[PDB]
Amino acid sequence: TPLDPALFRPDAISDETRGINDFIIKAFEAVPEWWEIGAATVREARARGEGGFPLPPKSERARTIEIEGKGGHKVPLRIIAPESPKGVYLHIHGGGWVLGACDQQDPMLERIAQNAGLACVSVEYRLAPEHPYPAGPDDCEAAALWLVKNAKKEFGTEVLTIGGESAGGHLSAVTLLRMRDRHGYKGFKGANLVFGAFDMSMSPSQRVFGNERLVLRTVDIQKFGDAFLPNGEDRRDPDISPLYANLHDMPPALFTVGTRDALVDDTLFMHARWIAAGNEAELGVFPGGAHGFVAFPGEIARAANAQADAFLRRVTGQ
Amino acid sequence: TPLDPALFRPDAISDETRGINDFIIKAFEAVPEWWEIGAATVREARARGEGGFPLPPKSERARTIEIEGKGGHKVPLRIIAPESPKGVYLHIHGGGWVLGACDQQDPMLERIAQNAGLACVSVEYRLAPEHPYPAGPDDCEAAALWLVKNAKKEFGTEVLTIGGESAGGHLSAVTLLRMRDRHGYKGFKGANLVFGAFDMSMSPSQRVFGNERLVLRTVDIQKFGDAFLPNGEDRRDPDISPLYANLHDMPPALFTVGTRDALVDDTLFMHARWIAAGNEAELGVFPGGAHGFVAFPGEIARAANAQADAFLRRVTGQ
Repeated sequence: TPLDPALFRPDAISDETRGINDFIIKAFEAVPEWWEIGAATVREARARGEGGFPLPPKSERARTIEIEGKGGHKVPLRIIAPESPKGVYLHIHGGGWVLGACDQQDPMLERIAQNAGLACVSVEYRLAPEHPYPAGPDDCEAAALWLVKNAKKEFGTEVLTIGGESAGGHLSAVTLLRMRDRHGYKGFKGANLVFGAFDMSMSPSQRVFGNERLVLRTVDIQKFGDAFLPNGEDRRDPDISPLYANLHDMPPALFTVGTRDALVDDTLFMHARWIAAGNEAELGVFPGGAHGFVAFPGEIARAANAQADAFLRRVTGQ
Repeated sequence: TPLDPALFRPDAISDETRGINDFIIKAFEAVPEWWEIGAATVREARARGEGGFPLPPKSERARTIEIEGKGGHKVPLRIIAPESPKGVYLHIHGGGWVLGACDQQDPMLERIAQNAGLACVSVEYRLAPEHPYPAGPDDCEAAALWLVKNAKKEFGTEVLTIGGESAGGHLSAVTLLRMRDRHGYKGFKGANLVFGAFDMSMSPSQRVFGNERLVLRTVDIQKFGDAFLPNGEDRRDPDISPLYANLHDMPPALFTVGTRDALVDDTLFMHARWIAAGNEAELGVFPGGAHGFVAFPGEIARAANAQADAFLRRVTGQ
């Protein structure tokens, strides 16, 4: 069982992981906070490669299309695809519903296209605080509906998967439930849910992680959530917190999390409810992993990304 | 692996278990609501085997003592003990903090005394709504302190375990945390947590179970909680909801639950956090089991009780 308590004890963490985490904490002791200087200001700087983590290099083979969003705006979709796709991976980026972009993780999309043979489609959904809930989910639902309708003609295949990191793992679960409830679609083959947020009312580990700046502090969660949900929304509503939804008829899922993530309980709890609803689920727990650990160098990141590639192969008939 | 989705699907439930559950619903439907005829009235009904559960015959070996409680009242303890005990089982009965008694489960105490060789001590704690929080926990804490101090003299051993059902599983966890935090005691060998309640803010499964009267309905959980917590208490406080506490340095635990229990998420979530804190935990999931299923005949009850007996033997060195 992936729920081995030894994985959660200090001696399970490698010296490599400890060192990576220490550098990350010390690096961001001065990175200004977006709620102090402005979300758009932080966004523009990050897109230029200023501040924050390194900006991953973009792929030359990426192409962009636009689809119609609810209310008449355009929702861009970024496509990185092999010659003869074996399926599609609908990817939703993270960033607390406030930051990030569809073009800030091309190496990961290239990895999945190469190692699982999938056409990758990453969604440029609207961001808070400018566009709070339900704008983000509305755009991800529009992308999933577009893919259900157009995947065969665009990619030659109707084998679909979904996934994303942190807020993107949240939005992946919200989208799966909306496709089932609003459209009667239950045909996704798998969900790659990478340290997702599933309880917007704050699970136990979120509340006590504290404010040591290992990627995601308790205060970060609070500020992101307030930007996404500024209007007195019920934070246990199932469209806001998928942990509270009825999870019947969901696809097989892979849940990935590190043991030093404020969102550890979100993954463990969502994994439990996914199984309790009769769905297949795989769990990968990585000792010492920070929130966001899959983007860093080192062994636990490599192993977690390899587990994701193997899962995506398995659910797409490979 | 106990966390197998197949156990949660309808075809895993045996005909025997389905027939048991049908009778159980009809038996509970014949009982008036305690908030409509009085808690005292239902306590009396429950004591005559007319409150849904069967009448449990009392043991001839049982003896009762009284210890000093916080504030001067007396807390009765019911003792069923073999001649040369291998340890002690501190037992805390269930009943939604409102119902039940120390003398309504003698067959279970006799089973543990005989099969695990433990002296059993069952706590007669004060009940809501007349004595709301923290009266019940205060009495369980007093019992545990008395047992640590007096176990060697009374029973010839200092090997201790703790356990209980439903609200009794809640109180067992509350007691373990108080003993660690206030009293420095980390000596319990094991915790037998039988379908416990651990989140008084109501976990997802509690909210959606509904009001078909398979032992414990959503409405029952709501009414029990309000009687126990009538003074505006924060229901995510860690002394009220152990799911929110820091779980370091806890004993090995056995978590038992049936798949048709409103409290299924409480067990799965508490199990997850128990392991995530670096503690040993064992999980038993029983297909089709109602809340309270161990009290009713049939294979799954026998199997679950056998798993508890084996756990208690293991943690006491046998």
